[PDB]
Amino acid sequence: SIAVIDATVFMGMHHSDPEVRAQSLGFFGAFYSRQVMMSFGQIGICDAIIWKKSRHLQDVYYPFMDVLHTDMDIQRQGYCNKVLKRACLEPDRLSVEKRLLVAHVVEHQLPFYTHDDSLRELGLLKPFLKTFPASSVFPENLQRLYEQSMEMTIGKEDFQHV
Amino acid sequence: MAEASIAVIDATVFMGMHHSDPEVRAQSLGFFGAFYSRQVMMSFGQIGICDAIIWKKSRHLQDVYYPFMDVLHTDMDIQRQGYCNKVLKRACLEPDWARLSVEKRLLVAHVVEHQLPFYTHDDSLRELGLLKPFLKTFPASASVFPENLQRLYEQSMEMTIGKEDFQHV
Repeated sequence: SIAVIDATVFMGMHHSDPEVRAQSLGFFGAFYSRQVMMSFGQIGICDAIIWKKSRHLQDVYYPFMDVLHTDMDIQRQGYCNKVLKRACLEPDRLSVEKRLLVAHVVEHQLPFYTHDDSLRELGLLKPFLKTFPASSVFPENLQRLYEQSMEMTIGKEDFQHV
Repeated sequence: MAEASIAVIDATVFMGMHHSDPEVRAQSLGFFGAFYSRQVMMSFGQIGICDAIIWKKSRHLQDVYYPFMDVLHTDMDIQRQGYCNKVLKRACLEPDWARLSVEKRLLVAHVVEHQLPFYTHDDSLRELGLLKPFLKTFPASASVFPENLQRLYEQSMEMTIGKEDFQHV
């Protein structure tokens, strides 16, 4: 079953917390040769965070994000009807994107990776939450791009206000 | 400045700026020319659809395209947000949108719930009776950007978008 990630995993590669960054980088080192799913919404959240940064920071960061999405088999899709119906029957607290994301993970019983504390606490998600696998983690040129992009820093405040 | 009737666009309007059809392209450019200094709303999902389309293009085409998109999103006040709980509930209850994707259902629910002016090239949306009271005529068709962004746009025009690019995504 294909692994699901959200924007906190993707942007976590640039987190100011070294442990969060190590976890995100460990996931991508282990899954770069494999398949991963991100929703359209999770992709937009990433951009909405980045487009508020300086022109210089966007310029050094996006080449890394772009080559990663191109060279890695990241499956970018929307939610299906069954998932929408499940989200509306949920009782809650959580934004709409998060409810759809939870619905998608549960409906398809997919392994799920996330740094989002508001999702890691959810009993409904704990049978699908996976432990993050455990430096130089990409093919070399992507690694060069990542290094240049590390000027860009991501923190918990980025996700609160997007 | 915040507007009560903020204009809502979708990916077909944004990507329409690079449509292979010159007519569609002139209309989309006409839109961004008219709204460059105003508020416009795009959902996280519509933003993701634009990227999903582009990341299937060649490395070279992405590289000449994205500088235009990123500078536009930076310098224009495009309001990037998710949907609210009332919009989700409406998208589930609407029993006659089973033919549309989840994202389309949410987007139409957003427009209808908040009664917003909606711009789209998506024929599957323009026939929805509930949507017709909110569909807007595109401003007069189009150089519409400041000089630097204009140059980025012309470099980006090596990248062409097709009607079919919105089918696969």
